[PDB]
Amino acid sequence: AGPSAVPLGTAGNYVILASTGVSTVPQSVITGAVGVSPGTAASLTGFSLILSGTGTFSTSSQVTGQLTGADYGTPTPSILTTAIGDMGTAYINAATRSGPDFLEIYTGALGGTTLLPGLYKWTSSVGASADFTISGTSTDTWIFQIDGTLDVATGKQITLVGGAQAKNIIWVVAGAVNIEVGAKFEGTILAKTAVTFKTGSSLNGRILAQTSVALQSATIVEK
Repeated sequence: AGPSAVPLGTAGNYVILASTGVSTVPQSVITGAVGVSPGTAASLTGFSLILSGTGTFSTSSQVTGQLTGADYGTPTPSILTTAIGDMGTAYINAATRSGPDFLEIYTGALGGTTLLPGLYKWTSSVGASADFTISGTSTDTWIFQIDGTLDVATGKQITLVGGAQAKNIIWVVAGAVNIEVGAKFEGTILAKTAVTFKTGSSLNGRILAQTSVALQSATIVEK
């Protein structure tokens, strides 16, 4: 049940892919690859990067995985350019889905709700002032199309139930994404505007941002 999956292409090789930068207030705990392009590795800030012996990637205590930027040795820049293209394609693919199952549901106020599989569209902002739930099987899918901002209030969380998997959840969001202190989020975020995960928040998912990503001691686990 739910919409056909959104193709991520090689953007699905990254836990965080950005264009203008990724910052961290230490200590974030990120599992998966972190890439930026056309930003250079100088736009990866707060990571205390160690350049690899091949000059093609770097490492950080904050990342289990490789970091890459547009100024690393070949073939890294070409790989990143392709991934950025794939992110842009994924955003358009997700954003242009039609025939929503749910339109303006809850006026975008998701606290206390359970979200069944489907395509959702809001012309408003969307957020959660209380914990909420995503419920479906291991093969069901969700696409959440948000024209406004997306936010989760401090300390609040999304829980997956029923078998639902974060890899099968997409948020495609035009406005800023703000995940407050200690909140916990799930799914792949396709963002056009800045994405911020504030102190001690977490994501089981992926961040594919066309501008910047700002982390504050966040736990970001690739799904």
